[PDB]
Amino acid sequence: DNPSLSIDLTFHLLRTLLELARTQSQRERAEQNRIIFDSV
Repeated sequence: DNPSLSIDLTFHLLRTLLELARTQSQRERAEQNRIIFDSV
């Protein structure tokens, strides 16, 4: 079957690209909240 050698790294690295963005967003939404709150 497919060893997914190139997929593992890609699927792993691509995961980080979104995982990091999602996590960042997670705080972003809260940060932007205070950022905007203190600058409405």
